[PDB]
Amino acid sequence: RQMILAVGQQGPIARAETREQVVGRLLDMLTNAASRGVNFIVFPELALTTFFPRWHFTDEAELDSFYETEMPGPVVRPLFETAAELGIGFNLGYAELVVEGGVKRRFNTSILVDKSGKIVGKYRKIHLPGHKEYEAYRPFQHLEKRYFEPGDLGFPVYDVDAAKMGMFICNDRRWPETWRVMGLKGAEIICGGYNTPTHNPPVPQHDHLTSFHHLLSMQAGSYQNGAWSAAAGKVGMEEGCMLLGHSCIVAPTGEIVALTTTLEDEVITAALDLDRCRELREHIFNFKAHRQPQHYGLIAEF
Amino acid sequence: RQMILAVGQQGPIARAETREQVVGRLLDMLTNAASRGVNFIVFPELALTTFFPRWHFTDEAELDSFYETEMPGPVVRPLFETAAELGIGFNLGYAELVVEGGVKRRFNTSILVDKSGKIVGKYRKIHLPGHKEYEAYRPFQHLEKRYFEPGDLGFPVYDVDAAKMGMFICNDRRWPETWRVMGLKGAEIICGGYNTPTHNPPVPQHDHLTSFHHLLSMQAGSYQNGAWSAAAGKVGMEEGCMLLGHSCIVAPTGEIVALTTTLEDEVITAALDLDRCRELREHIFNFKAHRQPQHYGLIAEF
Amino acid sequence: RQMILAVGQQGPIARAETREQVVGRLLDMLTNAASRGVNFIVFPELALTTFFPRWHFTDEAELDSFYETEMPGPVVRPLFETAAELGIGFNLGYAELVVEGGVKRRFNTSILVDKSGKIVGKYRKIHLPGHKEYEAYRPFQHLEKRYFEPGDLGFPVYDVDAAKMGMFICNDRRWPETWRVMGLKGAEIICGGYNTPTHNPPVPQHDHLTSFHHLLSMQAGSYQNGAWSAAAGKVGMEEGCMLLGHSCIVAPTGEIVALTTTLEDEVITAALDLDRCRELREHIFNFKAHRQPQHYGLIAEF
Amino acid sequence: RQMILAVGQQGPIARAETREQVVGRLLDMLTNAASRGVNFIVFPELALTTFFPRWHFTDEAELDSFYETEMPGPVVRPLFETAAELGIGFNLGYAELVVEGGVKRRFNTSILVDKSGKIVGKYRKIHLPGHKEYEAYRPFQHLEKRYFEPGDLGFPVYDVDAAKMGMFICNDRRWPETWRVMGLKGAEIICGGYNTPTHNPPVPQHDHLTSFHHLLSMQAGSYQNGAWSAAAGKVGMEEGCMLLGHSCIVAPTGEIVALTTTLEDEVITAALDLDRCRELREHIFNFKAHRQPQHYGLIAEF
Ligand SMILES: [Xe]
Ligand SMILES: [Xe]
Repeated sequence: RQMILAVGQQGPIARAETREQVVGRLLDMLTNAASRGVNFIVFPELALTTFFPRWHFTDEAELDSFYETEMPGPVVRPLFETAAELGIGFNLGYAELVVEGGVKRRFNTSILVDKSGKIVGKYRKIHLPGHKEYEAYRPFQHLEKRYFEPGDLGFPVYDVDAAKMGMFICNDRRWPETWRVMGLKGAEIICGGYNTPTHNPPVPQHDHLTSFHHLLSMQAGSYQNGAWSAAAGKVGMEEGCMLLGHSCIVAPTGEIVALTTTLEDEVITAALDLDRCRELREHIFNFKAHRQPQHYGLIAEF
Repeated sequence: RQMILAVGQQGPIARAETREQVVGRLLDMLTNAASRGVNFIVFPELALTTFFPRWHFTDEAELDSFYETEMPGPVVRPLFETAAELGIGFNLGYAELVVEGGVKRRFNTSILVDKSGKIVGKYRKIHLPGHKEYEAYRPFQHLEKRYFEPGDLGFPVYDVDAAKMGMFICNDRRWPETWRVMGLKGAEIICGGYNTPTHNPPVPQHDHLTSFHHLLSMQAGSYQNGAWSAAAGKVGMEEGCMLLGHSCIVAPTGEIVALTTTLEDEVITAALDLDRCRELREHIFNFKAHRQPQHYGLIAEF
Repeated sequence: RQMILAVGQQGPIARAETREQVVGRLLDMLTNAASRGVNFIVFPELALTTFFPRWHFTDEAELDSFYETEMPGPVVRPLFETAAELGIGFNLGYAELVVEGGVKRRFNTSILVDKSGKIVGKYRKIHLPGHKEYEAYRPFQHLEKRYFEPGDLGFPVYDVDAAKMGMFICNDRRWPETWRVMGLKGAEIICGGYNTPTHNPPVPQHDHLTSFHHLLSMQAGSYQNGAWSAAAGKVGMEEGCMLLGHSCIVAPTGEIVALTTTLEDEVITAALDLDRCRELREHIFNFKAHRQPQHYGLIAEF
Repeated sequence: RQMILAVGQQGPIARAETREQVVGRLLDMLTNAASRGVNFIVFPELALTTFFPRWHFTDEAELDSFYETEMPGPVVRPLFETAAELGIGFNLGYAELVVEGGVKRRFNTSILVDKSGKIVGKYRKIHLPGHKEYEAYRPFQHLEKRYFEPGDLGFPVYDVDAAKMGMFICNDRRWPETWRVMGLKGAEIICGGYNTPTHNPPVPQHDHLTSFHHLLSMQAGSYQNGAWSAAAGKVGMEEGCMLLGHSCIVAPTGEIVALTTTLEDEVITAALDLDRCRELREHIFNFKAHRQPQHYGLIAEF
């Protein structure tokens, strides 16, 4: 019931930095994690490449090179190998390209890999942020709705070694429903990655609130569902776009218990007691005692 | 589209203090609000009496004296008369007793009164915190489940002068569902009152997080639905129980724009621009664009 | 002993925008203040012009036109006349040019004007941020050390109507010495303006902390000296440079009691009770009971 | 220059819990620390016994029994032996009793012990909080001024293995002067321990800000001097008095990087890069470039 959770924040991944170069950066973090008694580490969203949805692509082949067609392929394999021989689980985000009867499905995906190196769960991003068309005035695009489709796995919770773990991806953390669906399935840890620019072209009047909104989302989510949470950023200046840092780990009371302070590759860690979830879920947010779903119907109407 | 919103926090209300004496304290806060240009003021939950759910009543007549059988009665009419003279809307919380079909219904209620002095809408607390039977191992009782039954009006949003306003009551502001049903109805302002002790007998290890949790709830709710909000506390040491202060007014971005600093009757105000809601709702939380209600059905299961 | 204090935040002042146009904006904030019961309003640093220290100047006369030689001149007079007509006091920031003994002295200055329109006191910025020579790596210079010389008035505290008021200017708020010198002179209100860019050329890894460090400074300084404080930003996108919003009013406990949420001209207000300073200064920070100046001599060495 | 720093918070220490028992608890935290790669661990103020200044003592022998006459004694020795075996330095707080020509001196002290087990520095509390004579209404007393005299070593900074470290004890963290004296001496880490009740009898209206004021002091102190910091609480319900938790580690930007979330013995850790102090100290708070001590003379008047 007690474990050490970590977050492996990434600094920038350049457009032509290789997957072999990224994996090497991930392995060094696993190594750092293992010297600090870590048992599970969270890596960022789209952790194997630069954040490619910042450009408008005119070439499908070029677009497809940023997606994984297997997991892991030969180059990502050492990550898996290293993490199991260290006996450390991990959450990895990546772009997923699958071919169904000749039709190409694209997803922004994350997976949970237990301490033995078994993939025990997958999640695909349901809330895809940004815009649809190329928008000339932006200094950088945000075309996730063009490069991915909404996930089709719902928000699942999985058994990973001792814990019940749910996943979120980036913008999903901002929606109370993401958290609540996994809270209703008894997640003890909700975790995921993000790439969050500190400039937003259509509403630049919120730019100086980027960290505030990120942390607000993580603290409320955890508190409302009594779940430990963790958010691992890919951060700093990547291809000219400044990505938010403040990767974090948060208690079931919404307290931030660990926080990064660099914009580089950085491992933060926190001791997690999975029975601490009880302080909320057996008390103020004891859902059978207090929740009232018969009056929340509008939320699930579509 | 622009208004000055206030919160009229109350300091304690002794069990012996009369409704006439309380009403005189509410009047003095409307005079203050008038002096600062206020157009609408939010008063606390159960604002006419001490917080009677802290005791276990055996005398049903004694329990009934804390309820209102009409709104306003004679004792509460001067509040209505003076607010309608000054042109100020208000939100008032009070304990309501209504007989229907052979049942004496008891509800923890709030109403919205417009600047003409008309009662435009009611809400009756849906999430009742605490417990139903006397519990000897707690130092003070929290018998809201025994003295009230959950509201039967859903979470409605009403036009009040120029604004779409929704109400919550106390513990409701902790549940993201509360805010999201009203957000989906296009509430611009969401407001209500509270009595929140700073000591929680069953989980006293969260007592120094009382203010944190209260503010976290208001900030995240406002942010997620792009709504201004306001919470009016009844605060300080009331009958030997300390109630949290930190009454507040919050912008649509989650920023706290006004906060009380005393534990006495105290008026705080803020400038509200109802078009600021679009900064979130036509953008990051543009629901038609990004919300995914098709994957949230677990939230509404009962 | 009780008043309503206001902050008058300015959005951007263009390079071609006139002193007459900038005074009409100030005047509109004064009347918005008067409708909300305000007795004193704080305006930003260098409130009459754009923030000219972002540029390297070659033509002295060109530089000199940004400075005041009189306070007020014919164009700034109506601000003083209207403020005294409404009976509101104000803090105004502006660039001052004084020729004395063959030396052209340039100061970044602020004045207190009481409700009757009397200039009661001046302060000249002591801590000038930035650099003294043009530096090539910045999109905007920060030449305060070239365009100004450090103030020669110390950190004075003045009587202004009922209150003991001290002034700071911009970066001064970051030094605990600023606040403490005024606290040791009894200041009850410490106030001043700022122009703070949300990008810091030499340590851009702290840009997402801009609001955090501005508010941290204001809360700590207030708390430590048991003083109300107020900071008025000149904010938003100015001449290509984005300046931080979050103008604020803070209580003697360090609580933020009012905060701006727009990057445009905006008035915020708060009730101030000059006797609340005692909660801190007769108790935890009772300087005669607890301060130990015998061990602080290194702070004053030079 | 890189290290793993920790805080060993303590849960309650009963009046008759023996030093052997406390030492045993300390040893358990050192094991935990070692498993997380820690190099240095900070323990609380007065970490060997219950917080004995809460009571009125009338017997000298009774008071004396809570003081160390040697450091370490036999019972405390195994803390030093294990720490040194593990290669972990530590900061320990304890009550010091020394007899100088028949006169008893009493200090509330803390020592820095390097990874070899050598005591390399001591500090004695300079700002003793609380009242000087018994005050009947208080539920618990705060008689530090009676049981200790103010320290006589000023605020020293010492070399501890790779690092420059300064100490503070409890209420000392609230005075900007504590932090500034050690920042002016180059401290890279400023650390120390505390016992902070969440109820304050004379000003109970700040009790819901107890965590707020603690963290604010820590964040502000660190940010202004460019130092990593750490505060180690002895927390929870000790002899009927609830002590604040929220032990923390803080970066030189004032960001909290590690926070405790229980009110029991707990170890938190953070990676520290002693070269990070430069982000502030070479730039915004470049003392040589920016500070003006010539106008800070009132701070040192006495
Ligand atoms: Xe929700
Ligand atoms: Xe200071």
